[PDB]
Amino acid sequence: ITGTSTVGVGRGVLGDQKNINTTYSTYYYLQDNTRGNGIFTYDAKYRTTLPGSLWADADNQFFASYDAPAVDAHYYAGVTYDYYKNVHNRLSYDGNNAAIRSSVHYSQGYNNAFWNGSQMVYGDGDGQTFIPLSGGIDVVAHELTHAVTDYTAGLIYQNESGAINEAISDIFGTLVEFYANKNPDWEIGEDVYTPGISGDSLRSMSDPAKYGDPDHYSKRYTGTQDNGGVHINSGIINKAAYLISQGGTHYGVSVVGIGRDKLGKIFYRALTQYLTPTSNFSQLRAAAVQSATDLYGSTSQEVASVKQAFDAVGVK
Ligand SMILES: O[C@@H]1[C@@H](O)[C@H](O)OC[C@H]1O
Ligand SMILES: O[C@@H]1[C@@H](O)[C@H](O)OC[C@H]1O
Ligand SMILES: O[C@@H]1[C@@H](O)[C@H](O)OC[C@H]1O
Ligand SMILES: O[C@@H]1[C@@H](O)[C@H](O)OC[C@H]1O
Ligand SMILES: O[C@@H]1[C@@H](O)[C@H](O)OC[C@H]1O
Ligand SMILES: O[C@@H]1[C@@H](O)[C@H](O)OC[C@H]1O
Ligand SMILES: O[C@@H]1[C@@H](O)[C@H](O)OC[C@H]1O
Ligand SMILES: O[C@@H]1[C@@H](O)[C@H](O)OC[C@H]1O
Ligand SMILES: O[C@@H]1[C@@H](O)[C@H](O)OC[C@H]1O
Ligand SMILES: [Ca+2]
Ligand SMILES: [Ca+2]
Ligand SMILES: [Ca+2]
Ligand SMILES: [Zn+2]
Ligand SMILES: [Zn+2]
Ligand SMILES: [Zn+2]
Ligand SMILES: [Zn+2]
Ligand SMILES: [Zn+2]
Ligand SMILES: [Zn+2]
Ligand SMILES: [Zn+2]
Repeated sequence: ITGTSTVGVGRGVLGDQKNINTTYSTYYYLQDNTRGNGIFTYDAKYRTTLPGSLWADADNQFFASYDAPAVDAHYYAGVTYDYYKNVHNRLSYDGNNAAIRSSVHYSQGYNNAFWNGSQMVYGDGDGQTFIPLSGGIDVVAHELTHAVTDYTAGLIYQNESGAINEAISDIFGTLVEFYANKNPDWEIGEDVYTPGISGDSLRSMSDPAKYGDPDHYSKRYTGTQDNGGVHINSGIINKAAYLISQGGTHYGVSVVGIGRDKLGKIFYRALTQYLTPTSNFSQLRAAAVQSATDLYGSTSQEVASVKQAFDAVGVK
C-alpha cells in the first residue's frame, strides 16, 4: 500500500516487546519499507487462502494476543534480512531484494511453518506441540534459508542432498538467532516447541543423539520416511558445523573451534559457489574445504578445522 513509513510497537508470541516498521494510510499496515522491496505480513484469518489480507491495525500498537504471531513474523523477517545483508552482502533471499511476504494464522491448529516458494506461511500450532511458530527466530530463518538455497545451489529435498538442505537451514537459522543475540543456542525450535516442557527442542546441533538423531555417518538413516531422513540425517552435518564453530572431541577426533562468524562464511560460500542440486555429504566436505581454502588459505587453521570436523562425523 502507499503511505507514510511509521514505527509501531507490540509484543511477540513469547510476550517480549519490540518495535515494528509499519506503513500508515488510514490504518497502520505491517509493511516495512526500510528493507529492500519491502517486508509484508498478512492475516490468513484461520483459512488456507494465501496470502490473505495485508495486516491492518487501527492504532500502531500490537499488544493483542491475536497480533503476536504477526509481530514476530514481521520482525524476524527483518532480522533475517539484516543478517544476510550485513553479514553476507546478500539482499533478501534472492540476492535481488525480493519482497519478503509472510502469512500468519494459517489454518487451525497447524503445527508447521514453511517457505512455499514465494512466501512464508505460519501455523498457530495446537497449543501443546507448538505455539505460533513465528515465535521462533530460528524457525523463521531456517525456512527463509530454504529460499536462499533454492535461489543458489538448488539442493534437492531428499536423501543426502536433502539432509544437507535441512542442515544449511539449521545452521543459518542458528546463526541468525545468535545475530539477533537475545536467547541463542544450538537447538532448533526451542522457543515454540512444547510450551509445557522446558529444556527441549525439535533437534540439537550440539548433540543430535539427545533426540535420537545421528551424529556420525555410520549412524545415518537409510529408510524411506521423511524423504529419506532429511530432518534426521541433518544431525550429521549439524554436528560438524557445531564442531567447526565451538570445537570439541567427538568419537575421539579433536576439532579446534574457529567461531560462528567463520562457520557462517565457510558454509555461505560453499552453498553459493560450490554446491549443486545433488551434492552429497562428501561433496559438501569438499565444498567447505575449498571455501575455507579460498577465504583463509590452504595451510590455515580454518581449513584444518573443517577437515577435523568432517572426520569426526565420519564424512570423508
Ligand atoms: O509502497 C511505498 C514504498 O514503495 C516506498 O518506498 O515507501 C512508502 C510506501 O508507501
Ligand atoms: O504472552 C503473550 C502476550 O504478551 C502477547 O501479547 O500475546 C501472545 C502471548 O503469548
Ligand atoms: O483475501 C482474504 C482471504 O485470503 C481470506 O481468507 O478471507 C478474507 C480475504 O480478504
Ligand atoms: O480478538 C479477535 C479474535 O477474537 C478473533 O478471532 O480474530 C480477531 C481478533 O482481534
Ligand atoms: O527463478 C528461479 C526460481 O524459479 C526458483 O524458484 O529458484 C531459483 C530461481 O533462479
Ligand atoms: O559472531 C557473529 C555470529 O554470532 C553471527 O551469528 O554471525 C555473524 C558473526 O559476526
Ligand atoms: O535417550 C536415548 C538416547 O540415548 C539416544 O541417543 O536416542 C534415543 C533416546 O531415547
Ligand atoms: O538412503 C539414503 C542413504 O543412502 C544416504 O546415505 O542418506 C540419505 C538416505 O535417504
Ligand atoms: O564437487 C565440488 C567441487 O567441484 C568443488 O571444487 O568444491 C565443491 C565440491 O562439492
Ligand atoms: Ca492495535
Ligand atoms: Ca535455537
Ligand atoms: Ca518446550
Ligand atoms: Zn520446514
Ligand atoms: Zn527445513
Ligand atoms: Zn534460542
Ligand atoms: Zn522431516
Ligand atoms: Zn522441515
Ligand atoms: Zn560427541
Ligand atoms: Zn560434542
